[PDB]
Amino acid sequence: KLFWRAVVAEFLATTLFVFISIGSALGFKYPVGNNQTAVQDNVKVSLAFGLSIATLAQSVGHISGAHLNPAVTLGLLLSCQISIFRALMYIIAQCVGAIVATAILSGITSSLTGNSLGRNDLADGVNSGQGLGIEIIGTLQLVLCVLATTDRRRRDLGGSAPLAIGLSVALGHLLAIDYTGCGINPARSFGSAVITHNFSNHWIFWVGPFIGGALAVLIYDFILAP
Amino acid sequence: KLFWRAVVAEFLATTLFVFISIGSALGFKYPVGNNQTAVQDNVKVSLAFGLSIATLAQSVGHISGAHLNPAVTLGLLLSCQISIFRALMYIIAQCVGAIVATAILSGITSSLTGNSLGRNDLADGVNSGQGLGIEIIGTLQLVLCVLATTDRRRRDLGGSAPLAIGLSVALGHLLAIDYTGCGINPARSFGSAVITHNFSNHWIFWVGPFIGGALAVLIYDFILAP
Amino acid sequence: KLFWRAVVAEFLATTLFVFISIGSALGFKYPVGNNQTAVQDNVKVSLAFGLSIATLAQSVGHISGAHLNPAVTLGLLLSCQISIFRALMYIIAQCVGAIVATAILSGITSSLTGNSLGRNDLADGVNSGQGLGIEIIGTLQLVLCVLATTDRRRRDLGGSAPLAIGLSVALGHLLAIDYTGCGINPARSFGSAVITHNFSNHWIFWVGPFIGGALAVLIYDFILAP
Amino acid sequence: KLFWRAVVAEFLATTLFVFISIGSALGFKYPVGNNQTAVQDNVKVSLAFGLSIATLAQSVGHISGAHLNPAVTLGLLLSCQISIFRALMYIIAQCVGAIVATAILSGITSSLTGNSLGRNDLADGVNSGQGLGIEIIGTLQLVLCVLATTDRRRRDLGGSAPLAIGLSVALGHLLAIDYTGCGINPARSFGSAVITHNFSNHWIFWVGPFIGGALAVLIYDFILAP
Repeated sequence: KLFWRAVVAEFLATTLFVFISIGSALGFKYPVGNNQTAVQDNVKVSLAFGLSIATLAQSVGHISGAHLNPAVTLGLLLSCQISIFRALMYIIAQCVGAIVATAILSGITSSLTGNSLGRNDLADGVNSGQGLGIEIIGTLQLVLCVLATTDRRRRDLGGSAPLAIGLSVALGHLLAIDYTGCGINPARSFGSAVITHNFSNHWIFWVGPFIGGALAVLIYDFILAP
Repeated sequence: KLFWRAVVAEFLATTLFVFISIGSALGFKYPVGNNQTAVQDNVKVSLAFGLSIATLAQSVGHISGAHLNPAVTLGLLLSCQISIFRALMYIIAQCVGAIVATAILSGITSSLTGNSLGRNDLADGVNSGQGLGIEIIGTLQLVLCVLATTDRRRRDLGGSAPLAIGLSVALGHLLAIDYTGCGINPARSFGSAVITHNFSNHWIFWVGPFIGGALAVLIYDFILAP
Repeated sequence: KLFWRAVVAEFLATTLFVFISIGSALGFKYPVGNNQTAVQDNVKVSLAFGLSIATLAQSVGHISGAHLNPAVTLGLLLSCQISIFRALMYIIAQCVGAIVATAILSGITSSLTGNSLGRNDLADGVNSGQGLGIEIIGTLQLVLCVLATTDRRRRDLGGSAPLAIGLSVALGHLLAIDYTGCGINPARSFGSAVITHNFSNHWIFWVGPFIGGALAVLIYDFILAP
Repeated sequence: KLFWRAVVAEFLATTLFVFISIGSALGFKYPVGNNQTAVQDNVKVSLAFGLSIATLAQSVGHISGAHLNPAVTLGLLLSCQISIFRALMYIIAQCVGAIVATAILSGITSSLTGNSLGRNDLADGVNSGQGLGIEIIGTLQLVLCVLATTDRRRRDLGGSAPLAIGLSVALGHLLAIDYTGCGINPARSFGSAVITHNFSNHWIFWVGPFIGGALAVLIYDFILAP
């Protein structure tokens, strides 16, 4: 029964997550153009995405669904069994949540209109192929810490891990951000794209996190043999 | 006897809280107009409100009154008994403290006068109905974490929760802020309004936190049955 | 023997502390005038003073001298005995350290010269009597948390308190800063003044922290009877 | 067998570290000149280097190789035996990693070209001999905390230390930064220099950390006798 509140636990959560995130960012560009946000001061933006996850993680399901992206899950699968690993649901959740996440935004935020957007949070690029690697190295540590944190002992009473992970993820963004918006999570993309998505990129983004996370568990496995 | 230092514990605290908060914010707009604060760099502002609560929470009453807003309390009530739940006092406290909080400000801060104010920290709006939801989603996690943190085990010797909660609350603000100033707390409103409060808003603000927190404990209850 | 490394432990530490602090701040105003620092972005400045203390506290003497200001110490005295409480040394230390702290600065930092200074970090004021209270409310929580943290259990293996206290102190600054530079510590003043100190203020600053801390332990005592 | 994944553990890690670090920094100066980054808002930059290490440390080898610089290691040696202390490898690692770290950068980041660089992250200087001391005082606490944290008890289940150390190191940067870029680590230098390194400085930088760390363990030893 749990596996189901579990999904919703994330269906919901993730939504809340991406809304805030997309909240603050857009939060900053808005009253009449040229005053503070000609081009918004990046860390707070990082902070929003950053801190967010750790809170939302400290609250939701614990040993089970807490996270909010596909890369983490597979990193997990990687072992001997898919007999119970129907984590593919988690992804569809993480995806559907994102859409009512971006959707609920346009609803309120509906006057943000110069050559108006609330833009593809990511694949925009005044770059070419560089965009690719950057994110793939970042999730590498995220997934890394995500599993590190887990080895012997499970969930908190001192709450370090979540605070940890959250700010860890934050790191991704400080950097992730400029070149092509923050990319450590699949869901974050669809929601943005749902309007007009022009880059073959935002998903070369996905395979990225996977692969970043691919060598991530591969390098975390040989660390010392399970 | 405790229930009473308890109230004062918060009467006082909260006051200290909102003063700092209103301190820094106003802190930034002031020497002669056009120099740094044409429109103040938002996160530190978030930081003040943000960090503040966690300190003030780590210090005051522990199992009992530590918090500083009405939404948290009801989230608590929600169970089977008001036989001892005269938490309505806590609210009047949280309200009275706020007034000597804003009051003590005008006393010192008394030269901040262009078309001078120390403004309705919140309901200002270059928006319409959007303002409503935004805050209602934010307190959702605050109250969420506030109760999550509490389930089995009570108060700290490793002090995570408070540090947690504080920065959690901080999240609310990073975002909460731009559209219509930070709104996760009833008290924060009166104190600001005490001068000239023009919006039917700042309290549609209250019912908001409640309702955000309303579905908040409702969703935290079905999480797994008490 | 310990009481002595203890003092030096702080003699030294505090020095290191105030140097960094005075480091970053001055750090920001310097290459040729009008480019980034017309008037330096305040939180990092807060961060330096802020984070600093928590590190330096996590490292130095533990049950004993860790702190770096006079207000904390007296808050401590307040009990029944000065038979062993010759904490007045600690102050002279905290004072002497500050001078080689500011001194060692002028040595390196020696080209920072427009109408050049590395100014009275604090009492400057485009204000009058407001400056007074502001800091007195801030140390109130610092001292508060400083003692809260201590009640039943002593020093860390999970290291929360220091991280706590540090960022707690940080709070003071975010706000403390603008009106008249950050004021939660006696030492910080002398070192700055050692050159040309014009305000009857910077020490009405001292009596402030004391008194802030005075009612601080008085309110922390009645909290629940020792 | 461990001593070897150990080195790679750092060979790799450190690389990841310096890339992000050099990532964000460069991250900020780039789209067409005069828009936000005329001269980049320093703390986030601090954050990247800052938070980074704590994550990467929370994930890699634990009792053993976690760190990412030469100063920490010797501080360690300092005791009675080099029979097993072939930590000189660690340095060559920390050095080689840095080069594929800066290298992999130029590969992606390859359009950042005004009078283009991705500059000597450090020894630049509109100063003379001041540059020298500044960093030597900073690592003093880093190494300090690095060893403090270690005394009686080893590695985390509450994860404080790493979070600690990371932000501790962050402190170095907030300040370290302006005068001559952040300097608390040997590796960080080579990678930058690998192109065109003009200062006798960046290594007077090394002897610095050592010596900062030299008196660092000397002062941490007399603290209380091993």
